[PDB]
Amino acid sequence: GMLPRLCCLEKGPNGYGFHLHGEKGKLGQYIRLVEPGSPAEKAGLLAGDRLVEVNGENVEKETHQQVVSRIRAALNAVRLLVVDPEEDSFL
Ligand SMILES: [Cl-]
Ligand SMILES: [Cl-]
Repeated sequence: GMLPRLCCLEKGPNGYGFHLHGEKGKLGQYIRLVEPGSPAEKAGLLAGDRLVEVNGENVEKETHQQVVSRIRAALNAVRLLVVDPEEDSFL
């Protein structure tokens, strides 16, 4: 609706099933390569999505390493708050 899409994935045997990546100069992390049939795909993630929060914490301006660390440390699940970058901007 109005709220950013919230994607709640349960960690599977083969991880979550998606890549995360930044872009030189333009800080920020983005979903990339979502595997068919994975938690990521089941939870609604889409390559192209920008990652705003991981488990209720703002990671919009955090390094690639910080964000991956956070995602990786959670135990069973991660809630990923994403927006479509063509429709959302931070000010
Ligand atoms: Cl991709
Ligand atoms: Cl959005």
